[PDB]
Amino acid sequence: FLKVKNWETEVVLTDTLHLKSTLETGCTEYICMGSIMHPSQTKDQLFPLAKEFIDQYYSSIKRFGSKAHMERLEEVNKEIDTTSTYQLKDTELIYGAKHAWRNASRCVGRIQWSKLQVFDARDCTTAHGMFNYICNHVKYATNKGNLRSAITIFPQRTDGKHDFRVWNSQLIRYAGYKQPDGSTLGDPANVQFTEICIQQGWKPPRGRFDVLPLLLQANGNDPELFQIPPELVLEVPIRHPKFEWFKDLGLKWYGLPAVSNMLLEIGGLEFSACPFSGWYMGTEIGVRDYCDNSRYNILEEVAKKMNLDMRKTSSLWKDQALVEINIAVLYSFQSDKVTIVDHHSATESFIKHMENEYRCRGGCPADWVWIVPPMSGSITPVFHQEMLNYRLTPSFEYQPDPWNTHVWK
Amino acid sequence: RFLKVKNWETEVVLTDTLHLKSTLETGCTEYICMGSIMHPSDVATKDQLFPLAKEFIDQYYSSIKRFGSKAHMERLEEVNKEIDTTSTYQLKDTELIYGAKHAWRNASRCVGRIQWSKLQVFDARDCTTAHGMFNYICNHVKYATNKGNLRSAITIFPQRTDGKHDFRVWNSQLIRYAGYKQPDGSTLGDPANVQFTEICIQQGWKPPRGRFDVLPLLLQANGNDPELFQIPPELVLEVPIRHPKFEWFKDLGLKWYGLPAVSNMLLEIGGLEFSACPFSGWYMGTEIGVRDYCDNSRYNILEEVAKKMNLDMRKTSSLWKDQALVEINIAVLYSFQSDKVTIVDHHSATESFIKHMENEYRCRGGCPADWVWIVPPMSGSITPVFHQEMLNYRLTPSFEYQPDPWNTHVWKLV
Ligand code: HEM
Ligand code: HEM
Ligand SMILES: Cc1cc(N)nc(COc2cc(CCN3CCC(F)CC3)cc(F)c2F)c1
Ligand SMILES: Cc1cc(N)nc(COc2cc(CCN3CCC(F)CC3)cc(F)c2F)c1
Ligand SMILES: C[C@H](O)[C@H](O)[C@H]1CNc2nc(N)[nH]c(=O)c2N1
Ligand SMILES: C[C@H](O)[C@H](O)[C@H]1CNc2nc(N)[nH]c(=O)c2N1
Ligand SMILES: [Zn+2]
Repeated sequence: FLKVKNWETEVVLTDTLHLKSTLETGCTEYICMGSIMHPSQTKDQLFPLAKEFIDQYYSSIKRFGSKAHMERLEEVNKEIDTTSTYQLKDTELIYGAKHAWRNASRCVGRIQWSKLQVFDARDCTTAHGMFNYICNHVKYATNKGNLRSAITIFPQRTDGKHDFRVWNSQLIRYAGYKQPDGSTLGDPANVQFTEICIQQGWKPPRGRFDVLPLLLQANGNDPELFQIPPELVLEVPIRHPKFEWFKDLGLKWYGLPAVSNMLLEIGGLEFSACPFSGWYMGTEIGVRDYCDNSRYNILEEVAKKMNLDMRKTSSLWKDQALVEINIAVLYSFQSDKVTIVDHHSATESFIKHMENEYRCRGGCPADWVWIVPPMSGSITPVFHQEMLNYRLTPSFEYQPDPWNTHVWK
Repeated sequence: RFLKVKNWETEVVLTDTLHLKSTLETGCTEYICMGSIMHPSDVATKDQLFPLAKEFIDQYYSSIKRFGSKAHMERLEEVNKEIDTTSTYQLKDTELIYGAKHAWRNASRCVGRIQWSKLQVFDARDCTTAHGMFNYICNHVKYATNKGNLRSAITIFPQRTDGKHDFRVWNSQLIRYAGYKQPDGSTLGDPANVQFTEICIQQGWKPPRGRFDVLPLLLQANGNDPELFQIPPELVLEVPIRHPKFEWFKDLGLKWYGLPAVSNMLLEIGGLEFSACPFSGWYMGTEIGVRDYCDNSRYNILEEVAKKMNLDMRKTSSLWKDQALVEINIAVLYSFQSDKVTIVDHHSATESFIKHMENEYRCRGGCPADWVWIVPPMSGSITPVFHQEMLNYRLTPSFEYQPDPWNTHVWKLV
């Protein structure tokens, strides 16, 4: 029983959902870690986590206690006694993936949480199979431009030495090349991964927007390279609806944001390979990818073309050029009928999602630090929205980058 | 135990040991974070005050490289007898200056704390009446304003005693504009201040009923009914907002006061509560151009600005709001600079806060900071603080929120 207030509306929501959290958020009563990106770090161990999810699943359909429930427990309980684990019924698999997304406190997009396509890839055994499932995921999810949310779930962690992992952080990312002069070409955030792919035999075309290969690890084996068919990689070239010099900037971005490095936790099961894809919020590309200094850093480039007074910072030349960039992104995706959402709509829809969640569910964990868009913050409704943040399962956790943890054969 | 924060833009990692000294609660639990809650949550006894006083005194003497000295020991025994015989005690002036400066230094929600040690402290603890308060504040204002070359300052009034004799500035900030609800539901002036404007009008304030009326001060000395005073207009520095490019922007008739001066907060030093402690600095541009002008519960001018910018306001995705926001904040920054009124843009101010924070880690072992507030409310991630992990914890001496006096004051006359 905890209240959260919206200061712009004076609307007030009561939160009971948080009482059903059990994972430490990293904060204590003495020190908040709300801006820390990574705050926290057998039989009588896995069955509790399994028992809880199944209990939770049958509650979402009122079969709480019914003989299937009581039997599912014993079925799961004895699978652990022999096979040291258990497998999720298809329904449970789809419920858990939709509910890791429902519980993603950092995701502004969760108004769509129940509209999730779940591709079960738990029979997969090789990287070539991993490539096939992902190729199908990307095609389905891209859908000619009318994007659809989707997750593909590979076999669960079995012993750690047989993890399925997508080594790319995202299914679709541009390469990053260290330069002779010491600078960088392409996406700098990816230089390390690009160098891994080159070391692994990828032939870099050494351009600004080179689509990285899929680096796929199945059953703990060494990873393997695959080039996604380019006809599956929808890209949008960035032009501006006013500045006709903007296309001259040579900018483009891919259309499909697809997170492949996170871990999906259902009932004590760890799916170390579970790429999930949505559609972009415009700011992600226009603010973070294009303007972050550690990224494509086009701010200075745009202002030069914009005539702005880059003398002093109080001219706000960065802010002005920033807005124009994000106009050009939103307008380029919509000109190509590729799904995209601006931060105004997306935050507005998230306010409504919060209302919905407090009403039907009694709460909705949200990370204000991540929900508020990286530009124009206070002119969006989530800025004025108090948010409780807490960790419900099923969930997407982070996990160590595989190369830091993989013994090569 | 240490604690690491990383800057994700520069990969610099800092180590926080200073959190170990925090005491009051963040509001968070081990299972829930309240980091974005604005206010998570009669007077102390002898048995409470002793360890609070000894703690602050230990820290003051540890600050002046005099920990354990006889001055320190004598002071502790002096402070102890006072609490034992008077149930409270009185800060020396050095201790008040130190206490005020370190309450600003400990203010996690404040991005300007690089300036924390250049703070003019006005000891107003000899004040007994509201007229006396008005005189101390007038002096504060004139001093801080300095004909535009603003100087940080705090005026500190008698500490709380039993809780029934509090000093209070009912004004939330010393200089703010009146707001008037109209019969038709529209609001004239600043909508934020409409409840407070009514309170003044009830107390006898005759309101100009304009868009930019300076509210009277409403000053409460020693638990008594509060009393109204007009700040002398010559003492209220105001800036006409104009745009360097848009020659029509002056036609919006926007203006704002130069001195931001918070006066509803409670300054806590050594367990002593200074319920009236107006402090003042200089503005960051976004505070006026983003929150004051563009918040929808505020002056709410984006529409009208976009109109005259000929912006496609049909769909949000045109980013007409974002476009007009930048131009407003260009106008505010350009206007204060044109009249040589101290103001700081959000880039400069955040770049400086990163320097402060890093310096604070080196010399002090940490710097409690509230990311939700530190990040400017526009262009968040193109400012270095957005990529900067921060630890929030409450160090004392501290600035604290306190109940609005009109929700707690039992009136007296007729
Ligand atoms: C459909 C439209 C969607 C939109 C507009 C959207 C938007 C966003 C944005 C803007 C972020 C933060 C951006 C960043 O920091 O990189 C985020 C985070 C996240 N989203 Fe969504 N999302 C969408 C769909 C999905 C889907 C389909 C899932 C599937 C589970 C999902 C789960 C998550 C998770 C787990 C995070 C946190 C990622 C992290 O910690 O880095 N979202 N979302
Ligand atoms: C010297 C220049 C200063 C600058 C540029 C500055 C900037 C800011 C800004 C932008 C905020 C956010 C408040 C809001 O959004 O309403 C803030 C908060 C705050 N500042 Fe500073 N400030 C300055 C001086 C001071 C001084 C002199 C003190 C006290 C001695 C102080 C104590 C605080 C406190 C306690 C808060 C929290 C306000 C609250 O919680 O409502 N600041 N500051
Ligand atoms: C499901 C979904 C929908 C949506 N609309 N967006 C996303 C997020 O996808 C991405 C995020 C990033 C930034 C990652 N950033 C850097 C530090 C760490 F790597 C984590 C934070 C780059 C990128 F290329 C992306 F595709 C996911
Ligand atoms: C010393 C100092 C320096 C500085 N640069 N800024 C400040 C902050 O002072 C102010 C803040 C506001 C907004 C109040 N804000 C709104 C949400 C709720 F009402 C909580 C409070 C209006 C105003 F007129 C101010 F002066 C103080
Ligand atoms: C709900 C949220 O805490 C609230 O809108 C906060 C967010 N961050 C802020 N940051 C600053 N500087 N000033 C504010 O008033 C706020 N408001
Ligand atoms: C330090 C800070 O926690 C970090 O930079 C966060 C802030 N908020 C964010 N919000 C979003 N949406 N995405 C991010 O990557 C981040 N980064
Ligand atoms: Zn917290």
